[PDB]
Amino acid sequence: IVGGYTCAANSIPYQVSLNSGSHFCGGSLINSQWVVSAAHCYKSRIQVRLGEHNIDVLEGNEQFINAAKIITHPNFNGNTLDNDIMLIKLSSPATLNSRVATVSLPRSCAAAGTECLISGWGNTKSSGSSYPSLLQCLKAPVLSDSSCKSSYPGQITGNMICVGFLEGGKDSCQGDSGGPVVCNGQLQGIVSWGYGCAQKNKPGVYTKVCNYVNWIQQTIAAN
Ligand SMILES: [Ca+2]
Repeated sequence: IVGGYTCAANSIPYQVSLNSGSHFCGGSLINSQWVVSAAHCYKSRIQVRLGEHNIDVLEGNEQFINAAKIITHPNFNGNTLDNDIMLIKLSSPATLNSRVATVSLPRSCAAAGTECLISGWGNTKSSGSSYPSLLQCLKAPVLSDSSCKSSYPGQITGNMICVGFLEGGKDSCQGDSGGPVVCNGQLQGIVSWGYGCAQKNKPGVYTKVCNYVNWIQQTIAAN
């Protein structure tokens, strides 16, 4: 997260870190047994870390739970990043409390201008790279589909939304991938891609979660 601020500890209690030795992607806890992330974060083995603030230090509220199922959208395309969505089923249920809590799927797609909260442990620099120990947060608005397409001609499918700022300076970045865009208590976006990070007229591009809620319920029901 570039241009954000350090979240208060455990104030984003649905945020998870995906770890395969080290942190590599984010995700969001949507029920006690299932995490939503990005298919481009897929690995064949993943440990989900819940209840994290400092990902480098044990603080007493962490839950480390292995992914028993790692399910990507069958028509994910690694080049266009269309259908950039993944579901993880935990090998045991997360224990829910004030520091580890679920976020709701969206009831409807978010309107342009809706204020969201994006979070993660990704790169905090618009040029070069620095990775934080403490979870970062960024308030940012959904941008219109027309603005998104103007910023990324030929690259925006119906399964993608832009969120952030055309001016530059505030965006998600590598390492935030798979993490949450939450607006009015609903997971509307998954950190997916962008041109660089926090560059002028290159806002972040996010998986449009409202298009996938039926796929999510069918996948849960089959697993
Ligand atoms: Ca920790």
